[PDB]
Amino acid sequence: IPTYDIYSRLLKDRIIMLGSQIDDNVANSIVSQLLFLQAQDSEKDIYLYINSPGGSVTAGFAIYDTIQHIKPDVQTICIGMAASMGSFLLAAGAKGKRFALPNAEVMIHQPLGGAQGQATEIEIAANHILKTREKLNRILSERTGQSIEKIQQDTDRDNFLTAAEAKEYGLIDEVMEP
Amino acid sequence: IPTVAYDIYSRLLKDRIIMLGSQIDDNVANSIVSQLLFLQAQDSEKDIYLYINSPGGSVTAGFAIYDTIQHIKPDVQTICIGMAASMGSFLLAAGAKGKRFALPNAEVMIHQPLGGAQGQATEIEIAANHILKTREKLNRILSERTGQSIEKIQQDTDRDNFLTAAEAKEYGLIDEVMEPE
Amino acid sequence: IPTVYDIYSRLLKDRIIMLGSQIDDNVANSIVSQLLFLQAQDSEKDIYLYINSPGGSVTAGFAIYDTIQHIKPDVQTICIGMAASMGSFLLAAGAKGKRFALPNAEVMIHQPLGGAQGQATEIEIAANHILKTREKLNRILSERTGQSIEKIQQDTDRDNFLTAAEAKEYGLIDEVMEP
Amino acid sequence: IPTVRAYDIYSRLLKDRIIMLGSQIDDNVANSIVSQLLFLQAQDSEKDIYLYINSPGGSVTAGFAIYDTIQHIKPDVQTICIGMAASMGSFLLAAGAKGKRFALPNAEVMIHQPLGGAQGQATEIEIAANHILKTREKLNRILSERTGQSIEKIQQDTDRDNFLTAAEAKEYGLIDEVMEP
Amino acid sequence: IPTVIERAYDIYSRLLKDRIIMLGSQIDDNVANSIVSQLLFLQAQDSEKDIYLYINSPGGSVTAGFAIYDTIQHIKPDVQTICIGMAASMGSFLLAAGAKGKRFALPNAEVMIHQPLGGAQGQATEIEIAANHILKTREKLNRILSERTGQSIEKIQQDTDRDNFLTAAEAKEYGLIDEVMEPE
Amino acid sequence: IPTVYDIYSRLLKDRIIMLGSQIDDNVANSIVSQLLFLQAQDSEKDIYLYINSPGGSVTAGFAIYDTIQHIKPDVQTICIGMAASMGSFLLAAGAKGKRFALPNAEVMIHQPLGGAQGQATEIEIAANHILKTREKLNRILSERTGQSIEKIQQDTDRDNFLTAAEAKEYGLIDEVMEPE
Amino acid sequence: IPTVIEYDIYSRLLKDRIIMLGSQIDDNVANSIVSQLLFLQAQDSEKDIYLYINSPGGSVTAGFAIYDTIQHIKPDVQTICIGMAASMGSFLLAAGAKGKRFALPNAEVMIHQPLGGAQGQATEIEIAANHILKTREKLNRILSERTGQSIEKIQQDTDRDNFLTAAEAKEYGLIDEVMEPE
Amino acid sequence: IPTVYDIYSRLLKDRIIMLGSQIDDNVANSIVSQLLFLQAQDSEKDIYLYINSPGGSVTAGFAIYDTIQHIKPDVQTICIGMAASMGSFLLAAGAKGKRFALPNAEVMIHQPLGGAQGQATEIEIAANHILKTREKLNRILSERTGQSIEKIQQDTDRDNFLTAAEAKEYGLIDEVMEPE
Amino acid sequence: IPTVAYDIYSRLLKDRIIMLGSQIDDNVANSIVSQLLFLQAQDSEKDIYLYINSPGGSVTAGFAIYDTIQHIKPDVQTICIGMAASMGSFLLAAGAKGKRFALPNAEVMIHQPLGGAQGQATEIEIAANHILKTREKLNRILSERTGQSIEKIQQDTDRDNFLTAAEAKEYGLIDEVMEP
Amino acid sequence: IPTYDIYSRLLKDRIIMLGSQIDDNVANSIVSQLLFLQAQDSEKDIYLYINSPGGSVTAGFAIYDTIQHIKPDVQTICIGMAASMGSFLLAAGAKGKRFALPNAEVMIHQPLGGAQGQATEIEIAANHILKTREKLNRILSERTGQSIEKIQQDTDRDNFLTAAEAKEYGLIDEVMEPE
Amino acid sequence: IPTYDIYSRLLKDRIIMLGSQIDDNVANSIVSQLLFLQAQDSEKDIYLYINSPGGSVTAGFAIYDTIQHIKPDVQTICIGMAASMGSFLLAAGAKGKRFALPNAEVMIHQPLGGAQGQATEIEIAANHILKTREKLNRILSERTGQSIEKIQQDTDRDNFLTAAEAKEYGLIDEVMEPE
Repeated sequence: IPTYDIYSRLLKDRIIMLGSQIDDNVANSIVSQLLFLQAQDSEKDIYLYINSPGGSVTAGFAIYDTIQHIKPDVQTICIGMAASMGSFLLAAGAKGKRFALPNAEVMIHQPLGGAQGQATEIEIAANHILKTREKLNRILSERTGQSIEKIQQDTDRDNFLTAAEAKEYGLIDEVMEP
Repeated sequence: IPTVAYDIYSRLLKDRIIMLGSQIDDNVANSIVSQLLFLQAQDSEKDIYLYINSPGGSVTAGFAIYDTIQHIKPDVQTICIGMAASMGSFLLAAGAKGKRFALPNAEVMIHQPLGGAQGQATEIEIAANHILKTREKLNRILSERTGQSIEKIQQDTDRDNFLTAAEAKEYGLIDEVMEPE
Repeated sequence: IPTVYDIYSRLLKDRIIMLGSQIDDNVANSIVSQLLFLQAQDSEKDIYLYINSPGGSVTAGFAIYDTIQHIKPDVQTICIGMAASMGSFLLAAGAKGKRFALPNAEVMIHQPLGGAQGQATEIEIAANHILKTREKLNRILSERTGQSIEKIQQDTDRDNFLTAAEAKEYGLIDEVMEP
Repeated sequence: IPTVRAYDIYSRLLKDRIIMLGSQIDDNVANSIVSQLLFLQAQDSEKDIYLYINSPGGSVTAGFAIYDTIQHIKPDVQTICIGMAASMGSFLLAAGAKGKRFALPNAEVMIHQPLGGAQGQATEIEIAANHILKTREKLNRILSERTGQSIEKIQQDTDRDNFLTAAEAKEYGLIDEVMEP
Repeated sequence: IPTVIERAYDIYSRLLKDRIIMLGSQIDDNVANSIVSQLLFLQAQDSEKDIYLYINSPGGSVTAGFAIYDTIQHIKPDVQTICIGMAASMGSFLLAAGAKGKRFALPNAEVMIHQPLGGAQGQATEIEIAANHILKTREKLNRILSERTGQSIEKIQQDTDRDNFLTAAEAKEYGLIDEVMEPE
Repeated sequence: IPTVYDIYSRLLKDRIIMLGSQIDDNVANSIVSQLLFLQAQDSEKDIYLYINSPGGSVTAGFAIYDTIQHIKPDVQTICIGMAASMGSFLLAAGAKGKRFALPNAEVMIHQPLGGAQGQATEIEIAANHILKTREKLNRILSERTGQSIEKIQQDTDRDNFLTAAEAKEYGLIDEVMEPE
Repeated sequence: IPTVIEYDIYSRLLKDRIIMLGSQIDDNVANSIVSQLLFLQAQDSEKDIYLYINSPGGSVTAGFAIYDTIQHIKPDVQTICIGMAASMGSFLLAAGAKGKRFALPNAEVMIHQPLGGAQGQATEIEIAANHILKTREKLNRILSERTGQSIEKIQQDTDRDNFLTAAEAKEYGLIDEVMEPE
Repeated sequence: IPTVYDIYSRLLKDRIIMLGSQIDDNVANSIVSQLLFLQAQDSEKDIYLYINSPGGSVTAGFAIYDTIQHIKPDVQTICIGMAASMGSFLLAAGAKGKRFALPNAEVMIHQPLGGAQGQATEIEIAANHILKTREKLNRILSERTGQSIEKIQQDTDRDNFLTAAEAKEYGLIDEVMEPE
Repeated sequence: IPTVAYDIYSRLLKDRIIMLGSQIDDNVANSIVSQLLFLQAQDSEKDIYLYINSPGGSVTAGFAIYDTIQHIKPDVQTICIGMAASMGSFLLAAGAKGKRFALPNAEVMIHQPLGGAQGQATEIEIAANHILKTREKLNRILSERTGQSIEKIQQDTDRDNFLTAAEAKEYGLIDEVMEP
Repeated sequence: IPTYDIYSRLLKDRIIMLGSQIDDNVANSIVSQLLFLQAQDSEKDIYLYINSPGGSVTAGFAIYDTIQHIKPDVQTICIGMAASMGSFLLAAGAKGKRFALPNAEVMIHQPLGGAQGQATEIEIAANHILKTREKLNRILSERTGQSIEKIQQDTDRDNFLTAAEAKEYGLIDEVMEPE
Repeated sequence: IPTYDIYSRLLKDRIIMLGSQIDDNVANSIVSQLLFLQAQDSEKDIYLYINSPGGSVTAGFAIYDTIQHIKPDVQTICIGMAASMGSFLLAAGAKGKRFALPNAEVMIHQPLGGAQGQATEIEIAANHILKTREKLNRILSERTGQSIEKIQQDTDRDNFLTAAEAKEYGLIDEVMEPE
């Protein structure tokens, strides 16, 4: 809120604040800031702070694919909480530049959804969310180094990790020390 | 509502007539099952008459009625008046062979089961496998009671399929269209 | 409500059935049960069906209609106040020569009402169903009034209100019950 | 509520050929009143029937169900207004046997034109507006026959809410006598 | 609620056998319908013995109250009125409607009198019609109240302009009741 | 709920009345009717009124109070669990010497509650009325407990919770009913 | 609803020692079932009781009120699953007298982990978690004893919603026989 | 939210339009206005339409579709995250050869949704209208993807989820945009 | 939403383009009429371009736009994108003859006006007469703007009548289907 | 909405847009614009466009009295609809300078209100709304040339007028034809 | 509200106002202001006023770690109330630079939460909040000098402390007396 606003002040330094649930509106803003920062400079790093409980998988992949597509490296810094799609985006930062503060929290679990209607419709919705989890686990495996079956068992239920445990798992590269 | 002391439905139950005239839930199934068991204890040989005017409802509650019909000794005649849809048409086809009826302007509708699921991907998969297996159980039995192939029933229940009384007889869901006496 | 049995059970003893509400499945179950009970009591004596109804479910009304046509006793229909939509259909369903309306009773006919939501294919199925239901209703109305099917179709396109006298002219009833 | 076999107070009055109309007029109320009228005629077509009226009015068609039944049955129906007879209630008050329409000294009688609603296309609103206009003319026509007032005066006096004392109601022709203690 | 052995009664039906009617709620058309029926029933059973109407009511519909009022005045038996707890608005009106000399209140019963309440919505003519009706309704109420209490019409008007709470003793002084029923 | 009649009608046959709810017009209408019926049955034998009430309408409670004072039979009052507000007032209304409370029963006294809305004169009328109602309640409470009016006034200024033993010393009851 | 000459339909069946459990299990339902069991034992402490079960489950403590009453009374209680016996309902199905536990051919049996909630301070959440974990262990231990399956197999088979046919329920040990048309 | 202009107006300055919400009349009004404006500034330079949409109004989508087909500049479509229903229709509406999706974007096609209530005649009119709308949608989709109408009809009978690679084989896009 | 400082609509208004992309109520009519009066004050000669994507709305609000279009000196071109239904199709037909357009997949729907009435019989009669005159006024003008007879307009508007852009030109509601 | 906003741009040309219900907030804004336009120039006319279903009578009189008080002539132009208090303000323009577009609608009726509480309070409220109606009819008579009795009978119910009928009635002076 | 706004003007003097519950939006703003002030000058002190009832633990740890990470000293000044995570952030200021006004209140207690679903899910949520409490108590022990067992005992229930008691406890360093 304070006055640019404080977030526009940080965007001038190539800092993007992801501090809410991930929906289409939030992803639209994040993607727009990433494309804008690349147009200003395709070389300088981008810093993405993440304090998010997660949200839409497709909105998160809109942010994910934009991070992977642009030329600048995107650093991810977890403050407070990165859960579900938020922890997925935390692990999506440039390798070697994924961070979490010492008391930040990281949670991974399988995606949530719903289905209602005829049996055939329920089957279509189930197949889709199973394919979405399979896509999420495959990418999570390549960016953390863990096996796919390891990701599958560790995300079957809510799995809370400290910043240090997230580094052990491969979700981040360094615990950003004071 | 009216009194005969009996209410009109208890008076008809004295004549071994059971009225199914609502959605099928656990409470309705309990009453129907209880009435079927009671009538068998009264006389295990005389026929039972099950009138059906139902838009359907719970599949498991409908199977409680189905299995009780198949288990008891008396033949259960089914008579469709107005509407037999979904589980209601399934119970209509469940009557004693040769004793399944529909009135000339009664309507019969068949379709695939309805349900819902929410939560983790694993939970949605479990619910989807269950409702898919429930549909296979319904189609297998429907195949046994109508003579149609399982693949034909699968195709005919993909969407809401409305049949007249005569079409229901052609399909094998009922045996006779009761003509005015 | 009053006790004599309640007033309706007392009239049922005289083979009188009161239809005085919207027609839904519960009402149809009671009417059908009372009709079947009266035939089992005596398959010869007439039954008297009073009708004061704004209509309701078409399938529930056909449960009553088909039961009237099936049982052996003649079913007289007497319209008091209002017989609209499925209510006027049941009024015309009484035994020919024994369908009545009181002088100030109102009879209304119109096409069926319904709804559809979802995919285009589902809307098509629902549209075909209600169109087939209307054709079935108009065909029966044609046989019981003597009017042509196209005449029934045109006269039910919108709400069509009839006096008791106009209902006799149309063929929906046979006689206006005079005092 | 009170109990007087076991009857409620209204069933006890019904044995004396007294019917209590003490609520708004809907299809359910009209069902009860009409059934009581038919019942009292079957028991005895000669003795008078006494209809007490305390009603704010209600459905016009439900009120005509009571009206036509009153006119059709053989016994005379006396109408006695207690408290209030408004709208369709005052119509039924005037429907009693001529010479046997009463109101208690502090009872109130209110007459006005019928109320309704319309929604949709212009043709649908025209149809609904036409229907309620025919209904008012039917009500005023009969009210003209039952009171001796002209149709034009009834139209003018019912354009809005018209409250009448018992004495004014007798002067107008809605009742025949003010029942004094 | 309770049942009394005899057939089977509820407590109010048992009291009705002794010609006792309990008015213990708001006055609406249903309550008035019940009271009137009990009064007519008791007169048919015996046209000479007194009827006892206990009143604990906050008031209610004025026209429903007059349905009870006119039936009291019309039947032959005397109707004694006994206020317990509260007789407010139409309730105090019906309390004053009992047979002269047979209107009572218990020592700590409360009596409240005020002008009638109502509402009006719509066009100016419609509000004028409703205003005239409730103004004439008050004059009718005040006219009868003057006749049954002995107070002048102008005094009734002034004493009912606002909520006027009276003790049982003050209600006897006012003329709303005849006697304060003391512990026998 | 259970049938023997229901359990309350069966106790009414033994002249026992159960007050186990908040006091409104319906409850008072029932209690008063039961009292009059029991007096008609026998004007000599005692009546037993069990009281487990959080209080309620003051006018409804006075309908019960005045009926108790008016009838010929003595009305014994027995507090089980809780007698608060108008309920403790009815507890103190029992026959002198025949007012009881069980050892762990609770008695609470406080000043009456109400509301007022509208013009200043209308608020003045409602305030005078509730002030006159409290003075009436405190006056009677003084006569039935022996405490002074000034003492009742301050002891009801706020919620005042009393044990069964304190209620007997205060004069609200005569005896703490010990296990027999 | 219907009335019978000689009752409502359920009271008439109760004279033949038949109890109908056809709703969710809460304290009111368990209160009624327990009362009917005690009444039938007082009528005759020897003859069998027939408990029909069509229930999606409900309160665990309410179900244990029914369970312990079954185990406590002298008569054998036969259980018949019609339609569906899920959660606490499938537990009570397995609670019938050994050899007298049945399911109709198309009846469904579902087993899963108990459900609950907790709100407040960390200690309050810890107390609630420990309690629901002991409750699950109590259910699984008893389920193991009445089916013959090992406890670890019960634990894995109840981790998620597990639907069984009548035939699979007999194979599992939850019932003894699939009741075929006589 | 952030200010640079706001982030979206700055991208519009580079001829970039953001469709990242449900499609209604207001969103279509905005997209159409931006398209006409970018053509007025320069009728030659390409326009880039990013699509992250669950779909929405069919008529609102056709307002966007017809404007794309009408203006002189080529409109490139880039699907990020999700293009479902009318959103996937607009994705296929880009200039041939310039329709893209990111590797993990999802594309969903299905038949249009609607409702109808009232008289049988009114339900018939609404059913015929939505059936005609589907036929119009399938014909255009056939022209833009190369699939037959019968194939479009069968593949949209229910929700049909496609990966970015599957969408390119289907003809909805031309290339899967790989990282630069 | 986007900024050009102008919003996207003010920038288009600078080029004499007015965007109608919502239901027609008094608020929208105020904006459109104000933009029409403003553009005439700017230049009474140059054409005005009114884009229409509207499901209809208030008839009197639409006549505020209609009469202002007919009154001002500049020609007002109407371009239907997506949907022109009810009062929206009325305003589409209200453009300068020869300059009324629709995009190829835009939809046009005509029907009779909708309304409601509640209260006394006389009040319902007043509302019925009023909406009947409004329909005749609409049909009279519609006949003049399309060349169809009023009896044909009456029968073609009895129910929802959906027209493609090409059918709308055949009917006389537009002059040209704007091709790419 | 469009960019000043479009109404402020018209306000510089002494054009005021009344296109909503008349409440205190709207009347406050209109009054402020009228006072502002007089301060800038007390001689040139002011143009008040009216598209309103009516609203508060006191809010409408705040606009009415300000129009009558300021020195510049206030022209009134009805577009779409001027109902109830809106048609009252339409008739309040400078004589000779009150207009309506050809298809604009004008509706007149009696004022609406409510009353609740004691009989005395209802009497006060009825007397007040009756005085408000006569005040409205008296002014309407002065501005239209119609008699007070004619206004009373013509406003007893909703009375809808075309633009031509409104000029005939005296509510406006000219039907503004397409120049 | 007053006009920069008053908070941006104070931010220009390196003053940050925390005067609400701590949720993600608040934490995001505080963290951004902290990073902004460090970029402005990594040496000059920062002043964090705290009047907060607490809130999200993860949101509070976002503020906590950012305070600990940046180079400038962050002074904390409690005005009114610092409860729950608010008292945690108060104790998080630079040693020697934690203050409370004389009538300010400090409250400490154990974390609050909820859990719903299967027993395993409830076990996971219980284990997580128990780890969160131990993490909070460990750091609180590190910043106050009290033992872990004492912190656990003193946070079992709501524990209200005066400003003087808070300094006694080690949560703050000085009670700021009026200058």
